[PDB]
Amino acid sequence: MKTIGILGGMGPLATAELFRRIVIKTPAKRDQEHPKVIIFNNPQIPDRTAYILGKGEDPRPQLIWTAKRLEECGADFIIMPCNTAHAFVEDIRKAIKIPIISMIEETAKKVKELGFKKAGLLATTGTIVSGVYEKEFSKYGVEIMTPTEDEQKDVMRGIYEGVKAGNLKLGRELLLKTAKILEERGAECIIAGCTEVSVVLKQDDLKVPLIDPMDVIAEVAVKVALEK
Amino acid sequence: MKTIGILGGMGPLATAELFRRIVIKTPAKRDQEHPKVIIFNNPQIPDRTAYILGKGEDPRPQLIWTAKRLEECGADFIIMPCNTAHAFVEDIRKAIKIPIISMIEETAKKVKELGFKKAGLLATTGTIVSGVYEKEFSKYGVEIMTPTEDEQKDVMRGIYEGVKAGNLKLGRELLLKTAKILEERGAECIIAGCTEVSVVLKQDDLKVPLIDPMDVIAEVAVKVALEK
Repeated sequence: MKTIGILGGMGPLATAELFRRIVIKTPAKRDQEHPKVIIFNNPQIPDRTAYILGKGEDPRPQLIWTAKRLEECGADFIIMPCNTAHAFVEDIRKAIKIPIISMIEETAKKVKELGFKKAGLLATTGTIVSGVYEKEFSKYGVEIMTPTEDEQKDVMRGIYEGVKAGNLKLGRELLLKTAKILEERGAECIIAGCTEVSVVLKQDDLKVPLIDPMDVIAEVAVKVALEK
Repeated sequence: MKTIGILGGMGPLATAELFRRIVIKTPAKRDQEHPKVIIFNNPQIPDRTAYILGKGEDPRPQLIWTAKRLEECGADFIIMPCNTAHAFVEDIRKAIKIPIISMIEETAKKVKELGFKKAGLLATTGTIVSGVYEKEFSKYGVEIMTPTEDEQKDVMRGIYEGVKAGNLKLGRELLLKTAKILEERGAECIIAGCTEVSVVLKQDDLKVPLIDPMDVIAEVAVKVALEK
């Protein structure tokens, strides 16, 4: 058995959703068969996007602090429910002894294993600018495709002012329209970069595989926790 | 600001749900305004009901061990997303230094504050046998009303063979029917003793207030974490 450590708070809601998915994706008939999970939800970690752009506070000190605390509290490995935070995965790795399993890298590995060569990405602008998906996917020979700047404004509006704001119709309209556009351009799979995307967008709305990075990391974490 | 500690794993899904509700009930303009939360999800704690009904080992030693680890990790106070575990709340409190806020007692306080004198309880048989709600509600002068033995079997079926199995139609059919029976017998409010109840039973379905203990403890935890 290995204890799953979750470095969260980026944001709180995404952290709670990752935890729920781990539980749902756990094969068990009784409580006692589920893996141990230690979550340190630290919302005070400075905004990742604001820093990426070059004007906000460095989020690495709090990120590293949280990683070290999880280790001290008993985690055997760490996962993070935040795309942009993975831009500092190497910084965090250098400060701790236990490993961090990357949600971005595991998704790239999965995409490669399924044979896809081109992937359409639906995510926040901060995520794209951070380049985390582009970096890891390229390492695995997979080409990333994103919407145009105008279309990206729609993705952002659909995710924030749409889903997150409680306006599902506006979110699904903006996000589904963009998903099919990427498919039209040759995307072999669609990457649901934010949980908000999986809410209003379902596999039944697309002709190509729909991949949710949070499901990928939750599945990897469960496997490692139960098989190691 | 105080760090909320959650002694979980009883069971994993309920722990994840308590966390989500804390986030949902937190007033904030940005992530950084949300309180820190440390969750020690330990599914290996011995079954509570089993010990209650006398066919299982004592869960206190490991409940206490988990609470101590949670305290060591950094929690300023502890809450537990499990009804039966509260049967041992005094044992846990005596063993640790930080406070434990009882979901059962805070619910009893809320019910009295709202002027109810009789409450219909929808929960597991184990919860009823433990008597935690009866003990606390009586302290605050509120009378508890539960289903008959046969109706209680329907409740257990609705929660387990229904909601937990993914069959919401069965879950709702059995739970709504029992809720209405309790209303007919004079229940001034319905206590949703399990998160499963809140999934298929909504306020609009009843002529009396639906009180969810998990929402109550979530609200208290947020208040205490951000107050004074």
